[PDB]
Amino acid sequence: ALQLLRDHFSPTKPSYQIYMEIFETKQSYDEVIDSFICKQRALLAKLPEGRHDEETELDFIYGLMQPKYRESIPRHEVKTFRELLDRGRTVERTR
Amino acid sequence: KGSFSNCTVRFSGQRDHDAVDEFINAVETYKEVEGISDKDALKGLPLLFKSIAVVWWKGVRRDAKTWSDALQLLRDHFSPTKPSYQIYMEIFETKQSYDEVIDSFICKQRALLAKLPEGRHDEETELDFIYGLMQPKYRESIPRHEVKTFRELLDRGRTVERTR
Amino acid sequence: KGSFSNCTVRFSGQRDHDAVDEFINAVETYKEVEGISDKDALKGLPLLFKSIAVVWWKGVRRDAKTWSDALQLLRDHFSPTKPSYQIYMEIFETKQSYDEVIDSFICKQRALLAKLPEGRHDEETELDFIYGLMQPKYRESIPRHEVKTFRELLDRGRTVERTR
Amino acid sequence: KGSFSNCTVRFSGQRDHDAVDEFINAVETYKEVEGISDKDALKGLPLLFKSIAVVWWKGVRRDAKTWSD
Repeated sequence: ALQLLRDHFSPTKPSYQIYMEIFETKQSYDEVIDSFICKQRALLAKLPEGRHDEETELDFIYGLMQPKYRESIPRHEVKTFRELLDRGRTVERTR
Repeated sequence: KGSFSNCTVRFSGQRDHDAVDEFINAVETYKEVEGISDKDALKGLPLLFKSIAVVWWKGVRRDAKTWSDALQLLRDHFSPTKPSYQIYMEIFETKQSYDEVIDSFICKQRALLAKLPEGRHDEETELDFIYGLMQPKYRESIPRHEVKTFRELLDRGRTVERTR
Repeated sequence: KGSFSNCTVRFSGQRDHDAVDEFINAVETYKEVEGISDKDALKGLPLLFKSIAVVWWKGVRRDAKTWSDALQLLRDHFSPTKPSYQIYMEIFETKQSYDEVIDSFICKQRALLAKLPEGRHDEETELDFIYGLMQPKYRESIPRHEVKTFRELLDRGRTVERTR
Repeated sequence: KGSFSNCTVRFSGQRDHDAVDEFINAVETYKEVEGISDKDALKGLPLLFKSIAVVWWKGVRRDAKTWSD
């Protein structure tokens, strides 16, 4: 009954809709990085598991961000997904 | 039995320090009052999150294995846990204005000062900052070194408030 | 080798803490270096005053009997030993303006923090009281909880100053 | 023959390389000419400061232990 409730309403939409959706919205200005990375991970977790390593997700998040963050955070500094938020919140607090 | 059925206090992630601090305080007092054990509280946690935050709990659930680390994560992801230096540069930030009741000012100052670490400031030290920031409607007739206890400031301020 | 013959440092009566403390420390240091006895040092004290203060010494000559009493009396009649709340209001009034060196700000603020009663503050809250008034030219790079002592703040301030 | 009694050259805090290097070289030269020991030279060092720098020496007194330091 739980699977029957899941099957009709949230139908596990295919891959190309998700891949076209993760690029249909950039990061608007004066928006905090926490809700952005939360919505991006929640939309990216619909993919088949085991199809993406840890390295491939980070490049997409970096490309998506506003130029408030890209000029002070360059690529190859961060590897794990937590250090991006760790180096973002300091620049946010400094403003 | 029964643990964390429902209550009025629910959390929604509104990015402000006051709401998250009141939520953490209310949950922390409810945990000691009702007698909910430590290991059983982690299972009944997503009954409170009915907001954008229930999407957030699906992402970072595996980082927490104890109640204390989960509470610290809920604090860390939403509230920047302001240090002492911003508090000290924010206390003298504003002064006292005209036509303001002294009790609201003293309540605001003590509520903004009680977030400091306990045991570093005794009773003599705190009085100096409040006396320095007093509106000169109060400082002309109430000088320093006449008051010792913290009640004496309010008890001598109410008479000057009544005298008008 | 003599006993207060002639020297450059004299005292006038300028009514400030810095000049009085400098004159007293220089005289106290000279007495220790040259090696003069306590009874011989008090006879040569009007050889240093040159101003209003010598008229002050023509009147209060019969109150001094030892060297320590005369030094404490000179500290008492001129240095007014300001209370605590004026100091705590004086620290938070003037922020660090742009284009000013770190070392002048740090030495002036340390000389202002020395006026409090001794033993009331540690080193950590001392640095926490000073970390809230610096320019954003220095606060963008070095964060809190990384600088533990009062020397490493200058050690990392001189690096950012050279970099520009 | 004495130990830093009084002299014309003093230091203020002018924040420049030339004045600081001149003052340090003149003091270092005077110590070598007059023949003063290293332990006796550090006790007489506040007899030369006359400015903001004496307030700087009232705070950082406990960091110095030798003459070279």
